[PDB]
Amino acid sequence: PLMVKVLDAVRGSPAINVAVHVFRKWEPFASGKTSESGELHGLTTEEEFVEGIYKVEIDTKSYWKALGISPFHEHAEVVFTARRYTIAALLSPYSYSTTAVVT
Amino acid sequence: PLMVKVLDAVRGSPAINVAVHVFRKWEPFASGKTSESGELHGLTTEEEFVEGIYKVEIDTKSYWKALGISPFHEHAEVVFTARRYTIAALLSPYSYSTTAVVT
Amino acid sequence: PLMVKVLDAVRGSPAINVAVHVFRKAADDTWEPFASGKTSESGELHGLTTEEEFVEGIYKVEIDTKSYWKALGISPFHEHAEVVFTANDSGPRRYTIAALLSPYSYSTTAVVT
Amino acid sequence: PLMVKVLDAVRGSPAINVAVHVFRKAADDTWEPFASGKTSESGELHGLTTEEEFVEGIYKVEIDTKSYWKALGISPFHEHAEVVFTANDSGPRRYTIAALLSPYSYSTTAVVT
Ligand SMILES: Cc1[nH]nc(N)c1-c1ccccc1
Ligand SMILES: Cc1[nH]nc(N)c1-c1ccccc1
Ligand SMILES: [Ca+2]
Ligand SMILES: [Ca+2]
Ligand SMILES: [Ca+2]
Ligand SMILES: [Ca+2]
Repeated sequence: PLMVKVLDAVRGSPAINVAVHVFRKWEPFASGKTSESGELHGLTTEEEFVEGIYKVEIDTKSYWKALGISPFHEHAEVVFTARRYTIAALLSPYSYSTTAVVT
Repeated sequence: PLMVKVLDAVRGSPAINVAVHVFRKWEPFASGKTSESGELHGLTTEEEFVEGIYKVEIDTKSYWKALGISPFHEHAEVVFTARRYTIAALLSPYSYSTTAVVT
Repeated sequence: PLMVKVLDAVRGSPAINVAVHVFRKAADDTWEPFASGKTSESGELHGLTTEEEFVEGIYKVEIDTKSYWKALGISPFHEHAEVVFTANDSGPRRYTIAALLSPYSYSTTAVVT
Repeated sequence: PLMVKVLDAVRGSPAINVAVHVFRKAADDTWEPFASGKTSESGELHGLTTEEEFVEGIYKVEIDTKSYWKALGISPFHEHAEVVFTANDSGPRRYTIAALLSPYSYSTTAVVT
């Protein structure tokens, strides 16, 4: 029911091995690291993911430090009210954009 | 070797049935319409897609008119020098962002 | 030293009368309220803070995009847009945080001078 | 009536000395050169045109992002960033085209007042 996809706008690549944490209003409850394709599947389950207010926190700063690229943000976080949901993020050192795809 | 993916930032959805045209420096040579997932596969072939300068033109204005949403841009176009390439676009009525994923 | 600018990608306009809340991380690792304000008719919020107040630290700027969209009559996806960043670590700088809003997306960038 | 603002998402800065070319679609459906300039130290390009010159029509603003990135020593993906839009169709308006640049991406929005 919830997937994250992270892309790198500097290198033109998926953002790989990025830490992602999910919280519900903040109680952490799901987290993982992006795969080779920049995607993080299997965070949660249909049973667990109830309506409510969620935060997806992506650890952009350690991703940029692993690349030797100087970052601005501590993270990127995405807070929304809750179908399948994809939270997509496109990362640059001093900016990020995020959209939700709800199908 | 070349795929396009289009997302809608107003509705939170893939952008479906959007016309996409590809040109090589401008000679048109590949075009199609996005699927239900907002993706357009099979534009070209490994043999056809040589190094050079390309333009991907996405017909955003007819997509926004089909939705009853007033657009700004005539289109979105993406011009680059040429692996597999994904051109991703995220659409709003008065803005668009585009990135390339090169794997 | 800190300004915030907010634009609407649906209407092609400045995002007016948007609430912006700033917090600073405190020593016990909670967020301390630091400054707030609302965007003007140009979508800009100036006068949040002063050179004297704005010390080094980790800040959170939270833009209330939910109430902006509901005041337009639209049901948005996100509760707010934000940036969390470390400020002034090599001395004072001037930071502009710009945010571009749509119902299901936003982007934000920082300009540091 | 037309301004362009360009920001760098890598450096967190204005994109200075960026070339911007404006074209207008002519009656035979070719692009006619309309105006050009370079961004200032604030990343802004003012004085492109005048109310009198800027009539209704379909414009293309082409931002030379390739030479910006190569002058920084970086090999970018896109040749340029752009917008193509119909201007002044219900009378004069003021248009700001803003663009945010990274080596493999860009976004652009329009603010119309
Ligand atoms: C192109 C763009 N800008 N901002 C974004 N989140 C995206 C995007 C990210 C992943 C997939 C498709 C689009
Ligand atoms: C925050 C953002 N995302 N995409 C953009 N073009 C912007 C923007 C760029 C220049 C000036 C102001 C905002
Ligand atoms: Ca769990
Ligand atoms: Ca063909
Ligand atoms: Ca310090
Ligand atoms: Ca007219």
